[PDB]
Amino acid sequence: LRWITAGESHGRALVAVVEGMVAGVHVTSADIADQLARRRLGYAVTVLSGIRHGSTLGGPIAIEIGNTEWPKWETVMAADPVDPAELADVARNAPLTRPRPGHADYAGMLKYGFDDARPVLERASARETAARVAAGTVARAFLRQALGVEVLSHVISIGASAPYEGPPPRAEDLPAIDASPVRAYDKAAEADMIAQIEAAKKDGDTLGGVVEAVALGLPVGLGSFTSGDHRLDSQLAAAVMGIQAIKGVEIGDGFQTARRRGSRAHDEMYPGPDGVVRSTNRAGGLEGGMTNGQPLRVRAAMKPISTVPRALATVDLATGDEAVAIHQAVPAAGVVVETMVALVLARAALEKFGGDSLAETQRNIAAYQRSVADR
Amino acid sequence: LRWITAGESHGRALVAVVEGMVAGVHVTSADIADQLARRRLGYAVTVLSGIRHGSTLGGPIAIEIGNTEWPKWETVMAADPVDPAELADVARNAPLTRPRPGHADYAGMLKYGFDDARPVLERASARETAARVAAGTVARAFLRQALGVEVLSHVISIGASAPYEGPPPRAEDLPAIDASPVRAYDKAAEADMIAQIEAAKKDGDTLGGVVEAVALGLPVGLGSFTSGDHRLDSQLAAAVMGIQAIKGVEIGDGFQTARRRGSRAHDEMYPGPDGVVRSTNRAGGLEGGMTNGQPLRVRAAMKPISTVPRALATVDLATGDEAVAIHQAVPAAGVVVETMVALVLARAALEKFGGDSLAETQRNIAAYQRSVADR
Amino acid sequence: LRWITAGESHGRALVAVVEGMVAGVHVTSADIADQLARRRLGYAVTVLSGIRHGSTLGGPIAIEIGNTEWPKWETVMAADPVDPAELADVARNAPLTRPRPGHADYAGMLKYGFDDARPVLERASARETAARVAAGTVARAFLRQALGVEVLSHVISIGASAPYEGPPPRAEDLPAIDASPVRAYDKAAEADMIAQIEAAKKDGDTLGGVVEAVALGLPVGLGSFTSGDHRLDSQLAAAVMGIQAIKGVEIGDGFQTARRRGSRAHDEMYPGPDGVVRSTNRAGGLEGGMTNGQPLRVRAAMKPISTVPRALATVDLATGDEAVAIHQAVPAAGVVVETMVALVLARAALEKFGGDSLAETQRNIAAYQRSVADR
Amino acid sequence: LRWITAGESHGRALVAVVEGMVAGVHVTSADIADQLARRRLGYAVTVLSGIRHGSTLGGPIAIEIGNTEWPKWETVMAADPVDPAELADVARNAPLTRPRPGHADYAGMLKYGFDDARPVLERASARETAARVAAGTVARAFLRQALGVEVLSHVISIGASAPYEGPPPRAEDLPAIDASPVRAYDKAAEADMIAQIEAAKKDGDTLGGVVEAVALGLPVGLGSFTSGDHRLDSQLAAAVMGIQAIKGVEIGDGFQTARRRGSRAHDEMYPGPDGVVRSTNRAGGLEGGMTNGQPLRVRAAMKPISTVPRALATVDLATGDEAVAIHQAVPAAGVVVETMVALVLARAALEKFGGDSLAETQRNIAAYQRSVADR
Repeated sequence: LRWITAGESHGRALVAVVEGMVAGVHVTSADIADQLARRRLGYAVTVLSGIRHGSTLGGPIAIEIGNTEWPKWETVMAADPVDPAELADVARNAPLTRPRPGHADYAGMLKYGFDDARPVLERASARETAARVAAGTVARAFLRQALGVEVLSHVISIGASAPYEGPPPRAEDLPAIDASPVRAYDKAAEADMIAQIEAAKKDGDTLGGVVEAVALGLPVGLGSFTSGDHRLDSQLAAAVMGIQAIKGVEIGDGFQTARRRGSRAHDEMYPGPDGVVRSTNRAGGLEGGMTNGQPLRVRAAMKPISTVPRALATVDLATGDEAVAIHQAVPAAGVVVETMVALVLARAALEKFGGDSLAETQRNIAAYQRSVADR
Repeated sequence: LRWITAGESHGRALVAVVEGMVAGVHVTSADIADQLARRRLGYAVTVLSGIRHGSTLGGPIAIEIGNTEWPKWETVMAADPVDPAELADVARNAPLTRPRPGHADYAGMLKYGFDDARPVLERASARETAARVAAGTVARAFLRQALGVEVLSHVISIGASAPYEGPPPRAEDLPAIDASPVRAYDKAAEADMIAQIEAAKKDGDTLGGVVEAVALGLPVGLGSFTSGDHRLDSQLAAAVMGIQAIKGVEIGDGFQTARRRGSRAHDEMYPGPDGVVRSTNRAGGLEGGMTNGQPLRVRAAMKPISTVPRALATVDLATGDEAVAIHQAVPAAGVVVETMVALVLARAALEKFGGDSLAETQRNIAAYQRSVADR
Repeated sequence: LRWITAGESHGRALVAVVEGMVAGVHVTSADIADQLARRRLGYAVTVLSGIRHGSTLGGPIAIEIGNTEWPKWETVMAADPVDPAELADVARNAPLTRPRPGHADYAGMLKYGFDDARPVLERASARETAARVAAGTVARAFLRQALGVEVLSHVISIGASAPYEGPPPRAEDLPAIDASPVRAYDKAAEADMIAQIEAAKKDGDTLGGVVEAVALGLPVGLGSFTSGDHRLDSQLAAAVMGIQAIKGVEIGDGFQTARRRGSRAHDEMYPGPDGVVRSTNRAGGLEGGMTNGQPLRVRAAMKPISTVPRALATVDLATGDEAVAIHQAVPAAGVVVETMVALVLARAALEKFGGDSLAETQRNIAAYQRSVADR
Repeated sequence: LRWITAGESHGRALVAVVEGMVAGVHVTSADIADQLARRRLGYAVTVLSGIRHGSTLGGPIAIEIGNTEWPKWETVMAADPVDPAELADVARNAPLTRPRPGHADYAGMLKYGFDDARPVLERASARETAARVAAGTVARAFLRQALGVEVLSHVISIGASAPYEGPPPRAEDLPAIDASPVRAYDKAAEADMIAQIEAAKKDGDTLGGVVEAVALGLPVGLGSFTSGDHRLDSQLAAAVMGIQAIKGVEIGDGFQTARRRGSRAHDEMYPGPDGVVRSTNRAGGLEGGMTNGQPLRVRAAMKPISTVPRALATVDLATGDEAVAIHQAVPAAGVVVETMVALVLARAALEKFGGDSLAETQRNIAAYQRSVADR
């Protein structure tokens, strides 16, 4: 499994391409739209290729997401050349030479030899995550139909709220979570987070937060211990840290595990009727690079990403003079993290179970499951 | 740049291979040995290929690290078949059927259809990190000679100690850090950590901790904002999360950034004589996926990895009965994290500056630096 | 540099994506259209992302090519589900169960568990090569602007014609070649090929042939001898053999080299004013995996790809009974081979010279060239 | 599946590493030695990791091949620095500044900024193919045990001999082939080739030739039609063209197919008791990028690789003056081609059938085979 996104924030459209998905997975334009809608939660889809009659074909799946604001940008972001005199009269084509702290602006301009930040922010912008969730929808359809696996998210903290550290939600809690204005699972934590936002809004300030993706129903043995790169945690870490504004990733109890003693840090195993059973999940469902059957828990730390008006000092690269950054989402981050987790899980599953069609993959899964049971 | 490790913990030797390194980098067997020694800090090298007269050749560099304990294992871990009757009399060839919680044992056995955990732990074991640091030594020689970049580490916390949150060390502080029994930079933090260890030792328990790699002297613009996978933070996250026992990774102030307001979360920029200058480094030297010139800071959370005697319940997979796990390092984790950081930085540098020889790469670096200055 | 194509032959559109191209390369929708036109030689483009005002941005370039016949196929090749009763009345949705010999039909159906060949031929079809040449246009713009490199093709033989073995064309011969109905460089060879086609047409039969891509102006040292995969010939071979209907690839004099004696097989070197000079090019501009500065010559053998009416016996997979294959281009193959060659050359150039913008890459090229001259 | 080779021709040893091979494949140091012996046909192995008691472990397999001539080279090819005064007295450390035509010498020196060709030829040398066949032995053990697939080779032509175009050999013909001084299958062709060699030897000249690898017993559907890179022919082409001295690759009847009419170019299908049956194999067992069940045939054109004494003019790069190249194998090429074919087939099989152990892979294979039969 591979995935690619393309598109500028104010270009004509975004494109998501996924290659390597088995034929026979049921996914539709509506499913993609539903997931794009979930991305819009918190306080135009065209399938071009790879799917026929709601079922994947096995070839590359290309998904286009149109930008509604395109008529406003079709000259400033035109693909082809445009008379530079006609363009000099266009206010919105003014160059951006004041990099926002915390953004790709400054490093991107220097890296690519740009003197206008526009090409950098157009591509760096988190609007790109919409293309990711289009791709992620294919992965999650596969995960559900092949493995009975569900993926979801909930917000652990926003701003200075007290982190919810109770049990993670199951799939049936998703409607309640999605109806929450902060996509919180816990009512007390919800109230605390809403309060933090209210105070930040009034102060005209911005907040980041912590988000936890949960994947349920995974078989034992996805990922591997054979090298650093094959470890599922390594894979998960790359996929979620690569999301815009993410500054930290944890598996399970993460950094808090590093503060516990070995006697209380791990998940002990006990005899059960249908295999080994654990009573805690501090590992977050990954041990030694592989899924252990427990719920997968991955946490992502998002920094405040909205630029706070007239608060951040910067430099005008055109002049060398002082300036202030001019401005241009935790629950939605949760949704994007779901997507990223889904993509990697799906890739890991195809790696272990192979197959070119869903039925074949399903056969291999069943047979692996039977063999584990016959142990 | 690519790197591969091979070797079982009790096999004849470990092998590290790095491919894609430019010719003309000065690295020697002694340098590799020095770095392997640093890995042994905390409370036989043969270069087979790719280096000639202390200078890289451009082809694959293969580095062998011999296992001193091999004569004890040369039958149990023999490559070739061995009479199963002769082997049944060998005590140390007894099968391991009681997976340690927190380790690859259980998931690995199920994944590969093993009924003895030996093949799993032999490869999963953190002894493998010795092969990594062999490979890492080539990367850091390159980083130093091509970019004047230095990489180091210090321990932030061990067990329940109070995290050192003062300034990171510079390269000249490395001797003092390496002489510390806990590789601490800060004396007060050092004392606190030693205390935590002393109490854990007496209790017969084990500790994890937090470690911070620091890379200094990086040019602006390594990594990219163009997609998730090209983000340097994504790359860093994969490389360090893939290290044994690591459950969390942060860039800069990490999870704490997610608890701050946007007005206080970022690093403001100011005019300077030789380019833009910042007064804080909350970003940890990465913004929007790229190096900004500030010190690179990456943090890794290590779980306690030593199995605590007769404390952890498990299952005997042979019988289905209850059992207890039988047993088989924070400052050293710091050293391994250095290695991983070095490897990715080196890869990112070769990606941007290209070249087949060090001189060529150095030319390209100089010219990129000149162009940035002429802005 | 990476490239991806997506699209079914009768889907709404094709998509080409190229990732890793430096910013600042001048390419336009018109240039892509021109190259798509050349593909149509022999006896609707929308740039969605990655290019602004005729200049590459550095991010992923997505190029859409619309299918004009889409209204006819928008139900049979609909992405979303369609009432199976409404579909059963549609003649053109009849299933294809008689695999054509020489095509992906049979193996594809078995591989993916299809009982209709439609999903296989839709993706396998050489219509996909249109997406390739869209991507190839970006590479060749880069090659021209960064390296002064030109890529072209001419046909060596069609059917049983006598292979033209005279000198390859230069770039100024391209108009004459493109005006030839068989894209021949040599007039005598041209007449012979036209004759072979005329006789085949009259016999109601089909022809394959041999095609030679030529790349001019390459620097010494693209590709490498360090391993099999880094050899440029290896790379070239993969890219052109992967083209539909190609059964053979040669570099330079290819299979004929294997029939010569060592004394007459190679290209001897002689002193020249601006470096070493050769008087023959039997190697086809590659030696030991790298460009030697001579014209690059790559040859591809295309099998007859059009199914000959009622001539080819096959099986009806639905019944197990005998059947005949029902039917569903050498100069155009030449054009596609150009594309493939361009893509790999561009990737190899970016590998050696690095850079994130064209100017930077150009600096590195100049400096490498100066260093070679100062030898 | 991935493979890496490392080693210089006169270094201490060669290393082959293969990663991604399933656990439970029976391969031994003896098997590797046997295959290294076959490579030595025509007119010290240590397994360091990844194999235990003659059975693969699932981790990276590292195989060391010692160089017997090492004591002669241990100063000239020393890894570590050596007094340059002590080295200046060593005759065999004299620099090589006269590139051989047809070799990596000239392009390699320029590419890496070397003024001595020694580092180039040490790595470029076909001695490296010994590391490949070590790796190839693991793949072929897997192919045999998982799929009942056998791989072999025979020589089609050497020098100006008349190409043997009769039927390819089966596995039982391998002893007779390996006993032939030119590894010919056909007695008449054998005599012709021996004659060509005799005449070349007497003339003090060198020969290249054509070689054909044959793989038998493949399932339908390895490789794919979904994109250029997934085509098995593309993969095969890269792997064999990347072999030293190979200038051409064909699948099946290759370039001759391009000279036939469509009515006679392909392999017609007929009804059979256990699936579809063909009476010709012009395709060489690949159609539309995938295996069709027929014998896989791949042909490689090897140029004469031995430098003919005082016959080839070149330049002394030290002076700019004329010079002559000073000197430093078709049946063995056949053996190496076998290896390369085996590696890719094995990778393609693991891609389709997945699995982490041989038993699991075998289950998936059986079930795929059953499903095809139940069609």
